[PDB]
Amino acid sequence: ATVAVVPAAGSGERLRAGRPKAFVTLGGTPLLEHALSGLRASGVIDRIVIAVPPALTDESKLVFGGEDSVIVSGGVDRTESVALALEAAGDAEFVLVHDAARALTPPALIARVVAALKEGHSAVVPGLAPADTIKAVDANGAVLGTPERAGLRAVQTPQGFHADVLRRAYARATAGGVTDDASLVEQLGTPVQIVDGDPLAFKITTPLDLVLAEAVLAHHH
Amino acid sequence: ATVAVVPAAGSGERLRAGRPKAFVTLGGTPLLEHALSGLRASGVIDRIVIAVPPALTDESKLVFGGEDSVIVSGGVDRTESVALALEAAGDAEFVLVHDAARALTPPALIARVVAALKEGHSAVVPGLAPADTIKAVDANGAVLGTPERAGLRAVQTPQGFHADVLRRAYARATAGGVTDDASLVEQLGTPVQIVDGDPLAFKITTPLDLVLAEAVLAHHHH
Ligand SMILES: Nc1ccn([C@@H]2O[C@H](COP(=O)(O)OP(=O)(O)OP(=O)(O)O)[C@@H](O)[C@H]2O)c(=O)n1
Ligand SMILES: Nc1ccn([C@@H]2O[C@H](COP(=O)(O)OP(=O)(O)OP(=O)(O)O)[C@@H](O)[C@H]2O)c(=O)n1
Ligand SMILES: [Mg+2]
Ligand SMILES: [Mg+2]
Repeated sequence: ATVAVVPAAGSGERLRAGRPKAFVTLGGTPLLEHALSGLRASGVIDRIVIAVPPALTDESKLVFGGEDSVIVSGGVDRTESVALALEAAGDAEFVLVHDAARALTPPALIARVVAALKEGHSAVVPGLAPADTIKAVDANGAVLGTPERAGLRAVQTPQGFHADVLRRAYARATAGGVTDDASLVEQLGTPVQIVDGDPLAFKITTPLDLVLAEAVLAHHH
Repeated sequence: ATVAVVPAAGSGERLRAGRPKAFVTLGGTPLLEHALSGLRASGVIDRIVIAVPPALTDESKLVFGGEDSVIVSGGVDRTESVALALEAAGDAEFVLVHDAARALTPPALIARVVAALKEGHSAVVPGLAPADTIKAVDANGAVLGTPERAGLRAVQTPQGFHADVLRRAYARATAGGVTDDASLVEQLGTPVQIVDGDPLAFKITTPLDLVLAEAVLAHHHH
């Protein structure tokens, strides 16, 4: 079985809409509901735990809450929100951590991440070739190097894990700042396997990204 | 003089339109015309050299040829196209190499690149922190490491250079694979300075990208 943990507790500062980003609409439906729909449509998710902004917990339990759909208060940062949500994950052998902000993630991608876990990988992350050339820079913006593009991946969510591995990794988390779950698992020396991602699993962060997402939804309508 | 070189001689295989990408329309206008419009709006570009597929050289001179724009036949790959365009740049102080596919590149971004060159940087590239976490992977796609995202930039165009530095680099360029001009200059350890890019300067590559570009254009047109 697979449980999805959905961090949806951020304030959406960069989205500029005056409300937490999970509750901004896309085609008239909140981003959170899009993310939940993708998870349910994949057919491979047995349980969902959603971390929401703390003040909205009670209202969220009423709107989004249900038997296989558990609301928890989120934390100060994404790492804390995921840690809190893991307390409610239950006994599923696999955990997928999926940003509510990646609202148009295709159910296909979710299914592929679970399939790779079931195959035997302990940690599975979707990734794509970076669209732009990546350069390493120093603190003043001077280029230090241009890593080989073929060996880089821009990663997305859901990031999938054997549950025991993810719990171990989060039990070692310190201070936060990290918003990539795989990084915590890498610190245990657990192998992390990249699988093909999907350009539609982009993270909605700014008003431009929402314009883009509206365009995608309208084009696939 | 600041000269922009625009390689536009590619076939656009990944756009899957069956015709060269720079001539595919966006909002009723070829990507190339959008890119030229941005360069002109910046008010910092003196002239432009455009490399186009040899077949379309004559037509292109009629459509895009101008008092400030010269059309030349491009090459089999981007590197050759840039080299051929450099032949026609004249006595430039600065050369900016700009991908026509980044059709919605803001003029302020173009001006930032030129401004930094005038400050005395030999090589200047626009960039932003990557929107996604970047991982290094081995041949099987297993993670080798996660570089500090804050120390990475996803770079864009125009890439700006002191003309002599770029010309010396292009003299020893290898044909094929090389589509980041700064990388060529980096081979010698020439310093390259990042200036702020802009999410609008995305490279139109796929059918999806073009759908997105149409939507951006519509959004900003009131
Ligand atoms: N304290 C937090 C911060 C973030 N998130 C979640 O982590 C995902 C990725 O975060 P991000 O895209 O940064 O969203 P926000 O933090 O809401 O946006 P911003 O950083 O612009 O304020 C989002 O689904 C967000 O709701 C969370 O659950 N708890
Ligand atoms: N032989 C070539 C190949 C590419 N370019 C130019 O370089 C820019 C970036 O290249 P890319 O986005 O890869 O465009 P294409 O090569 O046309 O697309 P594809 O690789 O999908 O065929 C484009 O403006 C393109 O016209 C060029 O001048 N000469
Ligand atoms: Mg955030
Ligand atoms: Mg190409």
